[PDB]
Amino acid sequence: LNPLSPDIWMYVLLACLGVSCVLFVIARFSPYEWYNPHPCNPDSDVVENNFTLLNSFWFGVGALMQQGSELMPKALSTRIVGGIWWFFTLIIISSYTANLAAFLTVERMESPIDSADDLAKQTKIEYGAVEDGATMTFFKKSKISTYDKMWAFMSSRRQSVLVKSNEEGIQRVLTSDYAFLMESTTIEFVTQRNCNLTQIGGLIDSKGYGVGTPMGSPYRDKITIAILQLQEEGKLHMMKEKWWRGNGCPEEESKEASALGVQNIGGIFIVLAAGLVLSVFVAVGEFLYKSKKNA
Amino acid sequence: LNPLSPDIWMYVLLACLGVSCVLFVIARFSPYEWYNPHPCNPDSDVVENNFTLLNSFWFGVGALMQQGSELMPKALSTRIVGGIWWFFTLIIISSYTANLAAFLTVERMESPIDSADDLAKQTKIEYGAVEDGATMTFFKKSKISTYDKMWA
Amino acid sequence: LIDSKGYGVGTPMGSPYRDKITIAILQLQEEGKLHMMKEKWWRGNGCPEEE
Amino acid sequence: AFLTVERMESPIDSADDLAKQTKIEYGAVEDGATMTFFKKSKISTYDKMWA
Ligand SMILES: *[C@@H]1O[C@H](CO)[C@@H](O[C@@H]2O[C@H](CO)[C@@H](O[C@@H]3O[C@H](CO)[C@@H](O)[C@H](O[C@@H]4O[C@H](CO)[C@@H](O)[C@H](O)[C@@H]4O)[C@@H]3O)[C@H](O)[C@H]2NC(C)=O)[C@H](O)[C@H]1NC(C)=O
Ligand SMILES: *[C@@H]1O[C@H](CO)[C@@H](O[C@@H]2O[C@H](CO)[C@@H](O)[C@H](O)[C@H]2NC(C)=O)[C@H](O)[C@H]1NC(C)=O
Ligand SMILES: O=S1(=O)NCN(C2CC2)c2ccc(F)cc21
Ligand SMILES: O=S1(=O)NCN(C2CC2)c2ccc(F)cc21
Ligand code: NA
Repeated sequence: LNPLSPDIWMYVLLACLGVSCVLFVIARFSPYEWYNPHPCNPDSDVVENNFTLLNSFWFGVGALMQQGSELMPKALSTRIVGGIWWFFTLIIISSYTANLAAFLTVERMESPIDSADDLAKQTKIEYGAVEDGATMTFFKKSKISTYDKMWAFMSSRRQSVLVKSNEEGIQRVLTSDYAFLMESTTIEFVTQRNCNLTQIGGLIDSKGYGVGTPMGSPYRDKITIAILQLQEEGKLHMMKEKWWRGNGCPEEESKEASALGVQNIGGIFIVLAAGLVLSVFVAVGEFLYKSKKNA
Repeated sequence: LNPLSPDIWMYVLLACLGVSCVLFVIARFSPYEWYNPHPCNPDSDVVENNFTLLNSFWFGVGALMQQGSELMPKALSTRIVGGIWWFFTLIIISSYTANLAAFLTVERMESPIDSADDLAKQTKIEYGAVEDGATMTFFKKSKISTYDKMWA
Repeated sequence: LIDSKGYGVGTPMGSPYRDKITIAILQLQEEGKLHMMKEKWWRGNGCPEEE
Repeated sequence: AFLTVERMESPIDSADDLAKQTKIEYGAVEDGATMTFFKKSKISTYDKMWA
């Protein structure tokens, strides 16, 4: 159902209903649509419009599914309606074929969550942090309204949402539906070498690792100049590029289309049987209408 | 056969033998489908169907290949089966064509390696060099960004 | 971010104030003052970018 | 084809995608620390931008 928006799925079906009603109207007072339904004998004065209310939906649906009814409109004005409804039908079906081939070769997979604000509402996706860590510390002392709601869940749930160590929580994202809160540059080491983990959102906190010196030392100042030497020359950046980068995993190259199984089309077998059961109820429905008419 | 899984090819063929055998039930059961074959002669007792057991197979097959047939059911409950089976068939064809246009637009878009940079990225391809040769000597002293990664 | 710089409160070389301000800025960080201050000043209008 | 090209393409989202497409005009402050960084840069994606 994806490659057409459900706006179009409704506007098609109203257009199938609307033109089928105009087919009923034009057929009546068009005199050339009143033919001779008795062809084997010349001039028996019987007259019939075969474009009834039932068959006009049968012409619109039979044309929408590209197969055509047995009606084949006959004068000029039901012919213009039928033909312009025909050229409507190709442009739809040749769009739905065209647009579906776009989805089957350019796959844009998008996550249900895109920031921590999306985690505030999705209770189906659970939170997670290391027990008694600085990440857990930040939400407990927080004041921002998102993080309060994010803490109030994680406070009022434990052993299902709170991990003991981050290596255990890596398994919990990997196994369960679990969104894990941890440090930033720990993630880019994990993400780079585990290519079905991703980093959604951005930096929540903003802190830094610093060279530890004892309380009062001359080595605090000289290292501070020396740290800015590696960064402005660029040596500080290239060390990051060699210790966090790993395999790389370029699955951005689109693979073969992974031939459609029951997880992909799927719902047509449901709507087929949904048409099968509904027709039997009408089959016993109009059977009582005839037995009452016969009685 | 490649753009669909073979489970689908079994299930479509079972839907052909299913929906045709359901419409044959509804054609004998619904009163409207029992019609007079002679508007040329307004008779009685010649009231018949055209949907036999072989004909109902022929409608499901003939609608499967998007060309229709010569049957075109008249009764409303038979027309509900004719409505959904047609919407069933456009989804199969326009997922056949779109997926067959996907195997042929991926395989044509891809290319074998023709540079070291295309060899730099794809870590599936195992490299190779002489242990202690001038080749791996060059990748020590190389300052090209595409080559120290190969040296990495 | 390509580069990674940082705005620092300027002190003359060897002031005793250089260390208190480092203890002063790092206090406001732990009670989240600056981020609300950043959101007080960079936020602006609605700016319909929802889009 | 119009719907498999337009879906396949994407706007720029990195400097490397900005490095290649010479249709997009760049921009920097004349005598700023930004263009100062692209002088001293040893990254292959940036001296080309400096080029
Ligand atoms: C494509 O992406 C999918 C995301 O929807 C992902 O689906 C997850 O699949 C994993 C397993 O493949 C599910 O995680 C566990 O499933 C195993 C199955 O044994 C269980 O460990 C566990 O279920 C329960 O846990 C008990 C032991 O852990 C077990 O004894 C119980 O009987 C019970 O089964 C987890 O459920 C995970 O739920 C899926 N995520 C979802 C549904 O969101 C796919 O793996 C991924 N495909 C590939 C190829 O990567
Ligand atoms: C991606 O996650 C999967 C879990 O589905 C990890 O295990 C792989 O599972 C798939 C499906 O059975 C198979 O390809 C192999 O069993 C596993 N693939 C391997 C070991 O490469 C997998 O380790 C994860 N891969 C990455 C790159 O993160
Ligand atoms: O703890 S710091 O040394 N000073 C406080 N912060 C600030 C967000 C301003 C940051 C931000 C990023 C860092 F890497 C370090 C620090
Ligand atoms: O001038 S610093 O205190 N040290 C140098 N850098 C680097 C992280 C490399 C940064 C980066 C962001 C800052 F806010 C401060 C600094
Ligand atoms: Na046709």
